[PDB]
Amino acid sequence: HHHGSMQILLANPRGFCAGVDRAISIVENALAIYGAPIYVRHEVVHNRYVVDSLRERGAIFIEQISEVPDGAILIFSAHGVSQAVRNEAKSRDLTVFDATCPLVTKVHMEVARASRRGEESILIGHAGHPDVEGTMGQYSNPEGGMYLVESPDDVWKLTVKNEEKLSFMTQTTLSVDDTSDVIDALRKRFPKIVGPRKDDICYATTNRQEAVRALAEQAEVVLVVGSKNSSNSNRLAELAQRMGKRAFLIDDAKDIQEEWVKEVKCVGVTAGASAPDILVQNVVARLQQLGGGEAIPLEGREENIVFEVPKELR
Ligand SMILES: C/C(=C\COP(=O)(O)OP(=O)(O)O)CO
Ligand code: F3S
Repeated sequence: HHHGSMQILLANPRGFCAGVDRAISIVENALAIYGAPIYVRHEVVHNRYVVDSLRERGAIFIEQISEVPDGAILIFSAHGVSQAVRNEAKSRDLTVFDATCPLVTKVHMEVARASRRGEESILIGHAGHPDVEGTMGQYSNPEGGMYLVESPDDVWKLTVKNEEKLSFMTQTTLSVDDTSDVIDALRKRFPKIVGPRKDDICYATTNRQEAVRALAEQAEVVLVVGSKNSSNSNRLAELAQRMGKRAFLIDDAKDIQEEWVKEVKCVGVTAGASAPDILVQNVVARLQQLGGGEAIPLEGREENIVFEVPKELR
C-alpha cells in the first residue's frame, strides 16, 4: 500500500459532481422504492461501471421510448432530452422521473425562452454529442434559428437572419479555455448578443479542469478515470496532453499499462464527473503494485453543492 519509487498525487476536486450523484440516486431510489425493472433512457451517466452496477440492481438501459412497455417507470438520463422526447413520454402510459442535471435544465430553459421570442440562438458545443440533441431540441420556432458553433472559426463563418436579436448558450462540460476563445469571438462579432456573463460551463467542470492543471504541473503522467464517451473526462485528459504530459483516459485499473509508468517519478490521477471513487482507489492500488507510494491528495477548491432527488424518490 505505501512506500516506493513513484510518487502518486490525486487531483482535488475529482470524481462525482452534484448532478451525477443525483442521477445515480434517482435510479437507485426508484429501484429500491418501486422494484426492478426500472427503465432508463440511455446511460444515466457516461460511465460503464456505474451503468453496469445499476444494470445488476435491475435498471434496464434502453435507446427509445418505443422499447418501454406501458405501465413502466422510465428515467431520463442526466444529459437531458429534447422537447420531442419529453412529449412522446408524456403521451405514453409511463411514470417518468427526470434525472436531467439541474444545470443542464438551466441551459434548456434559456434555449426554450429564446425560441418563444423568435430570437435566433447559438450553442457552443461539440457536434454529434447527446447533450447537444437535447439542448438544440428545446428550440422549436421556425421564424428563428438554432446554430451550433465549435470554434472561433465557426463564429466567423456563421450567417444569421437578424444579428440584432441573438442569444448564446454553451454546453456544460466543455474546455473552459477553448469556450472562452469562442465567446470572445462571438461578443466581438455580435456585440448586442445576449448570454451569461461567462459561459454555461458548470462548476464541476470548471473545478476539475483547474485541478487537472495543478496536477499536471507536478506529474509526468496523468491518468483520468472515465469512459471513452464521457466528454468532461475527455476534456481532462486533453488538458494534460496539451500541457505536454502523457495522459491516459482509463475506465479502470486494468487498462493501466506498465510502460506508461516505467521509470516515472510522479504519476497524477484524477476522475471525471461520472467516475466513482472505488475506481480511483483501485487505480491507486494498481499504481502501488507498480512502485507507487501513498497517494497524496493535492489541496483544492472546496465543493459544497448537492442536488436532492425528487421528494417522491427519497
Ligand atoms: C450529465 C452531464 C455530465 C456528467 O458527466 P458524464 O460523463 O455523464 O457526461 P459528459 O461529460 O456530458 O459526456 C452533463 O452533460
Ligand atoms: S452539468 Fe451537472 S451532471 Fe455534473 S458535470 Fe456538471 S454538475
